[PDB]
Amino acid sequence: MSKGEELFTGVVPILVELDGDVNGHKFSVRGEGEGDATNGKLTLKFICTTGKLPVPWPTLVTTLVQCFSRYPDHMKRHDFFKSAMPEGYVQERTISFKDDGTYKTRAEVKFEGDTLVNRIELKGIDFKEDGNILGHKLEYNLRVSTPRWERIARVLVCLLGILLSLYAFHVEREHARDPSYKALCDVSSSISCSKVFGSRWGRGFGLLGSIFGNDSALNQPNSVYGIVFYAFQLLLGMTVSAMAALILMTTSIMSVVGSLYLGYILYFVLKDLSVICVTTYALNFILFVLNYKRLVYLNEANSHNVYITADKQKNGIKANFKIRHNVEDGSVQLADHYQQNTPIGDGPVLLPDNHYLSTQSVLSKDPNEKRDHMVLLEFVTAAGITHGMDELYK
Repeated sequence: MSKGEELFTGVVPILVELDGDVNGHKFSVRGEGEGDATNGKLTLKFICTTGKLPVPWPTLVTTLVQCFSRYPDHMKRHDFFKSAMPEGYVQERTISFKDDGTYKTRAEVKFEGDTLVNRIELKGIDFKEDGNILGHKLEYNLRVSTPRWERIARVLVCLLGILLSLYAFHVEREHARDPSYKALCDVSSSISCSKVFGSRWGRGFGLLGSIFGNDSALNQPNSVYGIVFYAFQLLLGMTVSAMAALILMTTSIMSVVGSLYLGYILYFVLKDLSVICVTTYALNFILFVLNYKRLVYLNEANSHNVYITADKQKNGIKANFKIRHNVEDGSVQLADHYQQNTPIGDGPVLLPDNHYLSTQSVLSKDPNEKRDHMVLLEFVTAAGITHGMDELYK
């Protein structure tokens, strides 16, 4: 509902110039690219023109054009950023890092010809020398994720289980051709792989084969279900969703209960030892631990939400939020963001109602690029105000 929104009905080129001074370490960044507000899409490439960057790139994303956010149809009325165009607006921000220094940024975002320009000035103080920032101890992404442990461990445990399932599959496929065949885990009686894999409990867990038949494709050797379990847990573990919580939790419950059941078979009815099956029980225990830890790690206390509220005293807007960067050691670095924006001109702007912007960031690297740089893809949307029931009829 602005006259500046009409300047965003298509693809707009974007220039970004930053001159920063962090505890004496001085640098300058220049990033160029384009933005399509119609889809909230941003495609930018940033380079440090002064050689090496003294800070982790993720700590500058929030600082390096919310006027490219795709607003829903009914929320156009609350799009302050577009309204301040072409004359532009000043965006000021303070970023406080827990147990570390503080950034102060003043940026002017305005139209120069066809180009949307963002000229930034940054000064950071009170940073530690061996800290996470000036120590470059931050991962390269803006993800709301669990640390490198548990992720590496999930993929590791899943792959180990998959390989053990393949080996069990082959052992069973050969005990069916020649019962007299020593697998690497057949050391004697009481300790045999083939005894458990050739058992009635080796196909379909001993059950389900008497309900569909011993010839149906559903009565596969348990190692097939194992492969599917570990592989699916992997593919869904990459994703971070509550749906994933449901799926993985049901599968984990079934895994642990069936593990104790098959172990009961091992110790009691079969009176035999299988270190591979015990290993699988351990793997299952781990996967339950991971699903549980992730369930409690879904706390509120992917994309990040920045909550915009009006600022009438300033004829502008305010925002305040938190970015959570992941440290490689396993800890978390909290950056509290404190933002305020005011138009540069004396023209009329949109004072919005409370809402927020969902921001989805993806960082990458250009392989044929020797300078220090960052490739940034972003998707920003407006939300927090639902379209009301349509009543005006009759």
